[PDB]
Amino acid sequence: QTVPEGYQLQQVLMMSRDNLRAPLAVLEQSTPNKWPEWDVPGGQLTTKGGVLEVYMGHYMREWLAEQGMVKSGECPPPYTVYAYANSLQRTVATAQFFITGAFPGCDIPVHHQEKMGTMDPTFNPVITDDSAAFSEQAVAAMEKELSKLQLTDSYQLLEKIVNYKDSPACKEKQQCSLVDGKNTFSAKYQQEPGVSGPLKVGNSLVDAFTLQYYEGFPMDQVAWGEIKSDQQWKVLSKLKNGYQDSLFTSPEVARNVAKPLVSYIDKALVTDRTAPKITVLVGHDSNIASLLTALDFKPYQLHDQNERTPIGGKIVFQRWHDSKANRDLMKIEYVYQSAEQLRNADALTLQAPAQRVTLELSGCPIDADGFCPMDKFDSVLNEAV
Amino acid sequence: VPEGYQLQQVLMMSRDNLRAPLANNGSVLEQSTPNKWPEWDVPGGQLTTKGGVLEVYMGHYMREWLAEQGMVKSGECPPPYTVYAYANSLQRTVATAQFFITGAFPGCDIPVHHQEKMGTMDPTFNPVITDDSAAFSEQAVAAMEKELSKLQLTDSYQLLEKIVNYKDSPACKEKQQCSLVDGKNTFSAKYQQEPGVSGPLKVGNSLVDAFTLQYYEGFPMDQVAWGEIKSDQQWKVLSKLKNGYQDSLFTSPEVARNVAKPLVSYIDKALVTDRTSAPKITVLVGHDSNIASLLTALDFKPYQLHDQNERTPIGGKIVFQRWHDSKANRDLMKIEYVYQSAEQLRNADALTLQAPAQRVTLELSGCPIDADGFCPMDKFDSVLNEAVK
Ligand SMILES: [Zn+2]
Repeated sequence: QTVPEGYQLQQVLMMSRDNLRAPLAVLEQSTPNKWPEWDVPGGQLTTKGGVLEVYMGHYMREWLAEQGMVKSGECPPPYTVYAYANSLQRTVATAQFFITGAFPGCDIPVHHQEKMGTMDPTFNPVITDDSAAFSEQAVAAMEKELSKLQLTDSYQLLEKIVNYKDSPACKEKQQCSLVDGKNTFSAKYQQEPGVSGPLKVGNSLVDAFTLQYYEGFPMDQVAWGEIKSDQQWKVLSKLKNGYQDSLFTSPEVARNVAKPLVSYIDKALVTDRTAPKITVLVGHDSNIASLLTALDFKPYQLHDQNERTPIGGKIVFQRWHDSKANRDLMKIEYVYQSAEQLRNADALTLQAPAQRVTLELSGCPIDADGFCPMDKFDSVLNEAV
Repeated sequence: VPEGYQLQQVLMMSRDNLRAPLANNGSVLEQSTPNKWPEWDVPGGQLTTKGGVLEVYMGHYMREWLAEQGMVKSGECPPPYTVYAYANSLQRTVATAQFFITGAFPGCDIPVHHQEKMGTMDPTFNPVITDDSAAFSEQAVAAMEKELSKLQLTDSYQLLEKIVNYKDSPACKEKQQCSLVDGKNTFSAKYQQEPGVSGPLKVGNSLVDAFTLQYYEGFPMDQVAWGEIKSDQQWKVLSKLKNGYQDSLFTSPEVARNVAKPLVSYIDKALVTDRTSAPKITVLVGHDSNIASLLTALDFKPYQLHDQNERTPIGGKIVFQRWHDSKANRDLMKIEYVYQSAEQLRNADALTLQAPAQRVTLELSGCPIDADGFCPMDKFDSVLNEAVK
């Protein structure tokens, strides 16, 4: 929040993911209960998700205006803001809501490749190394990452919540447990790192419950009212976070699958002394997770949030101009909404701000004010490519 | 919807959503009271973020309703030239259109059309007088004075003076006007300008409009008119000024039929056409003046919105619907006012088919409505073609 004297914000790039969506229904076979209905088809952005993106867009507009990047009440000059989303409905819609919330009444288009419904290679977290050595090390890293996690209590709580014993996947079986199930990881070329087993089942169930919570469903219709404490949410979130960490937090997988994004960021921020002053990239949680590991971010902890890359969350890269020393500096923040802010659709203003956490690259150590030298930042980006 | 009816074309007449009041130093709002107006997150005259959110909810509801009637396939973007969005070239109207379109068709490439000169009025949405004859100006002012004479606003003026502390206001400290009950109103009906009024009518309308917008924005109750509005009857008494302001300016048939002539002309062209590659869904975003003049020009029957103290509310939209009777091979017209209640506006409630927006079936005097809210298409175009003439 503190800006040293003489510092002028010059450039900003935001790495974002799709907002609150309808789950793509594992969900039916894992429970006898009836899942509550959604207003939108599965995989599409919900109206609440668009509203949450609008609020975040307005806050980002207020913050940018406070730092002199754009003038509040006037549309920025043409080509000042560049919005780029993956060619999926939820990513394009997320970008549209954010841009309209940030610059209502301006003519700022959301760029995307023509083939809608297909992944854009820039946002496609697929493996591009076809060598056998890569796949062996990648799978080993995923299993090593999963080995650190203790998910037995999470599986037990999930089985109790969904009544797993009476589910279609359990009939004809005397004992039916996800605790003893085996997880098999995959690291195939031109495909995303995946996993089969109880990890995927638990991730899908807890993700569905998380989306129900943020959507604003009555509490008795969120996991059928079975989640009764914050600790239970924390125990269940281990499954979602463990799924994400195993697949995209291993450094071997992350440096390969996130290569197009790091290349785009290095091109758009470092070797871009030309022009886009505000860049908004709308991808997926996988892109953010792999990017965080690829750039060797230090570990961080979000407040009032049990996810690592939650909806509405954005990684804001900020190039600042130190006027006294005539040098550029880099400051990176995670600007996100708390669980309460998401569920309640709280308005975000400078007085009632979104949550902010200063991030740090292992290669770009931050000072007491969260800034690090721009040359070390470009060095890290060039070493990652 | 009777069996065999297929919705073929839809035009929605809308206004700008919740905006920030213009309360600078020289403003009517500042001069009318000594109290401090609560500050807004947006510059004056700009659309508020909550207002955009309200349009988003209304946009999603309209998408759900349109899908329910088979106009568009839910979750899929309509063909390119299917949706045409056209707004007045102002920030609040264009932003309102952008929020509605994104809420209705998230992820589609549907642009909001507007003339290039932003900050200036679009002739289609500009309710200015296009008749330069003096006789027209004479009759226009006479009709406005006659319409206002019918209204009883004494209790409204007194309550407003008490609420705003008008006696200690700048408009009385330095301008020598100090009462809204005894104040004089002067109407204007000049060529190439909007019908206007000066006096307590304009002051009261601006003050009550600010209080209503404060309510919809979600300000704490003590910051809505400084906490002085304490009952729904007081809201009704204050709303009398706003309704009287709108009626005096735009309920004269001559003035309304003239200032709204470009808008009625567009609606008649965009609705009666069954042409190839024509837009099936039209969204026109103007101002409450446009809706008021349109209501009088087409000779709408009186209507009552419920759970709403306004006649042309912020979120409300007039949805013209051309339906095709497949059994009888005839076209029919059904007009509805789709709006949000005051609670829905203030609370920013989501609008779904399960929890819908408010709907009221409207009726044209020249197109009598049947038991199902439909009227024949030929009578509707007849009314429209006579109004454009
Ligand atoms: Zn570089």
